[PDB]
Amino acid sequence: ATGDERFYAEHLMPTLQGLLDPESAHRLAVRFTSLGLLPRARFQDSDMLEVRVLGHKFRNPVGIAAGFDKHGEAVDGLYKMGFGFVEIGSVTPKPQEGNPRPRVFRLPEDQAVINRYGFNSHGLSVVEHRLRARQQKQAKLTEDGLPLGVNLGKNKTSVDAAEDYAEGVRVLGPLADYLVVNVSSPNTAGLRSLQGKAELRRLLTKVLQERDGLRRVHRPAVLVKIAPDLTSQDKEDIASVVKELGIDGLIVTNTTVSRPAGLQGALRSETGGLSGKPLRDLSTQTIREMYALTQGRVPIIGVGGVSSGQDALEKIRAGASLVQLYTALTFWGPPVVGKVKRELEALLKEQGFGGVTDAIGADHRR
Ligand SMILES: CC(F)(F)COc1cccc(-c2c(F)c(F)c(NC(=O)c3c(O)nn4ccccc34)c(F)c2F)c1
Ligand SMILES: Cc1cc2nc3c(=O)[nH]c(=O)nc-3n(C[C@H](O)[C@H](O)[C@H](O)COP(=O)(O)O)c2cc1C
Ligand SMILES: O=C(O)c1cc(=O)[nH]c(=O)[nH]1
Repeated sequence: ATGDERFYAEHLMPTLQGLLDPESAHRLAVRFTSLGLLPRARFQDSDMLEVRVLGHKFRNPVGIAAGFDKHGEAVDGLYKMGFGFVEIGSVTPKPQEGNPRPRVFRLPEDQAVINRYGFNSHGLSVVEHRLRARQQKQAKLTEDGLPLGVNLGKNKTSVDAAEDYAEGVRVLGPLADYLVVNVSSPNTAGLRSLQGKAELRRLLTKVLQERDGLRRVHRPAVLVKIAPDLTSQDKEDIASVVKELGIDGLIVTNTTVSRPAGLQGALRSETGGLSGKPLRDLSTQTIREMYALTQGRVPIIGVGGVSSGQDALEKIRAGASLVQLYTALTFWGPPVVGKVKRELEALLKEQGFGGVTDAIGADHRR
């Protein structure tokens, strides 16, 4: 536990949260990061943390989830933070404003956040030109094991969900190492209910067909991102379509519209998606079903309440080849990346794993 770690957690972070509403704090976090105002990442990634999945090297499995850098403004500062991969978005075809403020709320007693941004996005065009300005720098980064994922969404007013997702595949597909069809946002009318078996099958057919129309070196992988609120019927059906259509992987899982017993924050009854520790195990259990339903054959990026190596390692052993975090960064600050990696590596060694790859799905073999 470094000096940066304890300093950012016990002093810097609680002071910023004391002066700043969460949306303001988010906006500043992005600026600082875009400018590279960040502490030294004194963790040097080891060979044990290397993962080869989705036709790519990841030099560590700890990524920043979608929603932090919605518009592509701080990608390089996030690699410098120490993440092994970066996912930007959600991006919607047309620019849109999102929900009226206030739309973000802290539950500090729960290590939790509730948000209803409602897909505030600069739009495909602005993000496309943003990413084009660094497209070749990113080609090198990918080669070095730091890939880039782009998360796609649809417009509030949009009439045909699949045409929104196809536009995104066409415009930002050539710039991404993987694309994410986000059919799980709680904050858009109709979006989570983008799994009507044959509905989801039709949407994902048009996405994969669009993706295959791109030139070989600009063909990303395509993932689906699902909610932790799914019935057992829904998960069985998602598993079925994913294997039928050859979907390249699953991101598990977006925030929850549930409110687990025991939440203590005053703001717990705010409308929106809950993230952080109340999501952790509900997240880990969805990795676990999805892995089993797909016979461990569909890569999974696990996400939900990860703030430590134990949290990351439980998700990997439950099926994840990669993990993401977001909420933990808003309490710990940048040092949380090095902290999770350092702890992940130590646990891998004590539990007898040769590396991350040996531990993927390990719980399903005990
Ligand atoms: C030189 C230096 F010392 F300044 C280096 O400091 C840094 C460097 C880099 C980043 C940060 C930084 C920060 F300033 C923050 F305000 C936040 N807070 C939030 O993002 C936040 C929150 O609070 N609620 N919330 C709810 C929803 C979404 C986001 C958030 C943060 F996550 C940060 F990572 C600080
Ligand atoms: C403020 C905020 C904004 C988010 N925006 C998006 C988004 O645009 N697209 C998406 O797929 N997930 C979004 N998420 C969900 C996260 O990507 C993630 O799935 C879940 O919050 C992360 O688990 P964790 O925050 O507990 O680490 C957002 C989450 C928060 C807290
Ligand atoms: O933009 C949002 O409000 C949003 C999107 C999403 O996928 N998840 C979330 O928690 N919020």
